[PDB]
Amino acid sequence: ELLKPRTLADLIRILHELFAGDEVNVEEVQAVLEAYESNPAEWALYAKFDQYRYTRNLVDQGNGKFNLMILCWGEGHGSSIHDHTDSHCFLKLLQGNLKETLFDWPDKKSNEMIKKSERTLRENQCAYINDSIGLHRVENVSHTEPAVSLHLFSPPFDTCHAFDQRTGHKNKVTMTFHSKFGIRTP
Ligand SMILES: N[C@@H](CCS)C(=O)O
Ligand SMILES: [Fe+3]
Repeated sequence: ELLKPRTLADLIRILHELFAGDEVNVEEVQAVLEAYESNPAEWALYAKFDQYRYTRNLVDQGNGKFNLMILCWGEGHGSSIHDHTDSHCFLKLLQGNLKETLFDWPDKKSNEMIKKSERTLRENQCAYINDSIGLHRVENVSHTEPAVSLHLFSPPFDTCHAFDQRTGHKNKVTMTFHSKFGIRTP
């Protein structure tokens, strides 16, 4: 029985319930993530920016089955084209806008990766992806507004691949946390 999260803290408790079992109900998780109305005061602690690239800020370690983090995107900051390591990825906008560009898994042959589609995620919207769906790139294309997003991954993962848009070639990346629980972690 899914209720509206009243606050970020509330959202986290609900996520522990949802992941209390071995199976994820994706539409339910996406629904509750969406239902949370972004309140900048609730997550300001986690919203730590870097001048040159986007940052990953851990919010909750989950119950072994997931974790939850906040990503902060300066003007013009974006990601690589990437996968999600056989895990669920949920992404919700907390501030600003992000452009999400979808790509298919590349064939063996070296080829331009052509955009399958793109969309603009606006404040409070929650997107979902997993490897069965495809790959994506996420970008703050604004010249004037920073962006902030909330990401839920299940199971947790700290590695993934980046794909070269010219060739489809992948490289394994290890991701780092800019902060954990509000604390900068160099
Ligand atoms: N999964 C990547 C990009 C956002 S979905 C990350 O953790 O930085
Ligand atoms: Fe992603």
